[PDB]
Amino acid sequence: DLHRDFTVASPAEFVTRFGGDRVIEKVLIANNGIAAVKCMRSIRRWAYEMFRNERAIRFVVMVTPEDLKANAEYIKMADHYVPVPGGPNNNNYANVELIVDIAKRIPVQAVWAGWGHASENPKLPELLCKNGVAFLGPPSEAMWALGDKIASTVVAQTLQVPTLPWSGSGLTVEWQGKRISVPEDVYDKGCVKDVDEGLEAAERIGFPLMIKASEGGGGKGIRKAESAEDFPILFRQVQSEIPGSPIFLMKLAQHARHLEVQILADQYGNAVSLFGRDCSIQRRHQKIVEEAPATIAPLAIFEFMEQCAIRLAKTVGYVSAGTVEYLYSQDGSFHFLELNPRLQVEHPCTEMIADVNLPAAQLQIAMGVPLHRLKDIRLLYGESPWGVTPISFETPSNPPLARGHVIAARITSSGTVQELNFRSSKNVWGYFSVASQFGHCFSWGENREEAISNMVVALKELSIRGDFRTTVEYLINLLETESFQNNDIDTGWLDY
Ligand SMILES: CO[C@H]1CCCC[C@@H](c2ccccc2)OC(=O)[C@@H](C)[C@@]2(O)O[C@H]([C@@H](C)[C@H](O)[C@H]2OC)[C@@H](C)/C=C/[C@H]1OC
Repeated sequence: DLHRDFTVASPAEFVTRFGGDRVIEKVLIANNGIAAVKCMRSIRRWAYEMFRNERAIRFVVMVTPEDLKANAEYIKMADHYVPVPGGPNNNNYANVELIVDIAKRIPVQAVWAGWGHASENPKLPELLCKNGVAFLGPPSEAMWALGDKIASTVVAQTLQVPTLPWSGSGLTVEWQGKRISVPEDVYDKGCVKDVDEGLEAAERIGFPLMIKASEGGGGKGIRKAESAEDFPILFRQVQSEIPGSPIFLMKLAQHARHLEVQILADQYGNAVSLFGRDCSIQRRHQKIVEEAPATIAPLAIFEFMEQCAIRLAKTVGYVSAGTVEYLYSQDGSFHFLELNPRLQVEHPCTEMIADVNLPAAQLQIAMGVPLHRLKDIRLLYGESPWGVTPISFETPSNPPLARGHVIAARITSSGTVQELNFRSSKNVWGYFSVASQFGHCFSWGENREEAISNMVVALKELSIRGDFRTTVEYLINLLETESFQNNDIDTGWLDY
């Protein structure tokens, strides 16, 4: 029944009839592949629901010579495209100044970067803002305040959120508005400038521990120390790899689970949690199997993790979608790990159990629309689809519940994407991107067992094909293990 569907004539009427302040009808996508297809597809569906016009919000995509040559699907999907230099991403998708120049010349009113590339570079929203261009993500001020790993951990401690023992343990900031910030003098105290103090901090932290360079990433500038004897060599190896960068130390995550809490915030300080996900099964800094919601931790503890994630977001003035990752231990304790100031490729797991269109939520949020005025958010909280009545996310009268269970798996064998459909289960969707390479499969079920079963069946179907006639066999064995099937806490060995 569609009789109660409310629609407007255009983006302008939507913004005015929904308490927004900025009209966005043209968006520049600084990304390709599945990210670009996903972004356009999600928002277009929303445009159909709100304007009965799938193309009400036009899209412009950045295209490299390579992508255009392989006639990537995302290109044809866009209303317009702008050819850009090829080569590494620093010459295109991750080039902050290039993205901005394009956004202004078209011009568009907003930019979406997705994940990867420049999506976590605070200078992007910073430069966009200075040019009157909205960003479908957190503001630079929100990333400057949350800062890196050092800053955010310090911030977490200030809000009294448990953290792992590190060279910054105990540091806190002094804490109406005005987001929290970390003084440079406080920050430096969390870094180690030399082997000598590095050895003193490592003694109290205890081994094994990680020596990390904040400016480092993607397996770069990281090193694991097992003893005070190897510390010096390792510490200096990090200096050599990423010279001139601040360095901190952190206790190594023993046998813990990794839980993430999905966050969504508006431009008025409101924020809500969209349950969370479990990404414990990893293979050397790589999410292999993910579940939603998370169920390994008791609901009351997990709700506490949600409360901490929201306080952390509000205090720094976060805006848009984001993820707070926690470490859950065998006992029952948890510690803040980090906060991903952007959407991740696995956000659909959350979209499915919360029936929330994340990309469309991002777009409306950047238009100035308050959380309580988002249809999906109102329904999640059991309110009227089009009501204007504010919602108490703290103590709601209609406890929001997650619908079903989701299992996502990374599969392995540019901008070209291949949609995978299975004759087995109509409740599974997938894709993969040729260089071949990787992709992801997503499975839904009324409960965890049916979600796992649907996944196993679709994966068995993939094995039949040539490309994945072996590489997906380890996932099927993993998914059908007793320990996984029984949803046990001790499954760190599934990593092998
Ligand atoms: C690249 O586009 C793919 C992406 C599929 C992603 C996985 C899939 C899924 C999740 C879990 C298990 C199985 C399948 O998620 C979904 O279908 C749901 C959650 C969702 O993403 O659908 C999209 C939006 C309405 C919205 O963003 C969200 O709805 C709330 C629509 C536009 C479908 C897009 C697809 O196009 C065919």
